[PDB]
Amino acid sequence: VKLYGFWPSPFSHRIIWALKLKGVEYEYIEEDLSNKSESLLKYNPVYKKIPVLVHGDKPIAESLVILEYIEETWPENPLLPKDPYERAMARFWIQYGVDTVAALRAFYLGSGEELEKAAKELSECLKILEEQGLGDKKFFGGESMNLVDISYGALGYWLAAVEEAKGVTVLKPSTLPRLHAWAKNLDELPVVKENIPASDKMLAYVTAAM
Repeated sequence: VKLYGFWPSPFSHRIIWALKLKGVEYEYIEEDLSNKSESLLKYNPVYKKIPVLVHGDKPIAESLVILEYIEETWPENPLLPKDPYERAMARFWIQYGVDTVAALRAFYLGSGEELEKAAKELSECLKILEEQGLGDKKFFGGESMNLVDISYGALGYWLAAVEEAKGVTVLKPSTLPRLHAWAKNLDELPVVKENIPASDKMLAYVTAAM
């Protein structure tokens, strides 16, 4: 198993978390986004981007597709539930992750005017997720992490970096106590903590990219 990634992308970190939750050994390959390898390009010709998981020289691209492949190829320690309805709820909230990413980007690129508005719409996006998806559960997976937890993990370390850069906090305990407690707990889990960039280094990159 090989994984073509980029050190600060949460789309790469998702796969790292899932592989470590499965206990799968793999070779990591840092990609230079501006100077893409021939390998990556060969493997992901449609999109030409990371992450790409390569399993016996067969490539899987797109983070969400990779996670489902990992869950089916290594069913031990299931990261999706048993029940089709429950599996469908998991997939629904992962889908909803597409609206969250878009709300996250607006925030990320906002600056005055649009920023203030981007933050409020991110907050609204987040409150729906907290109140209808997470609910009172410890994790989206219930008592342990599932693929929805992996998909939204960026709401801890990565959004915190962006909030500090922006000088605006959206995910705050007072307006989103359940989701904030969830993101704080996840971010302290060793499988997450040992597999994200250092906060200082993460902030610096977000800054540059801004």
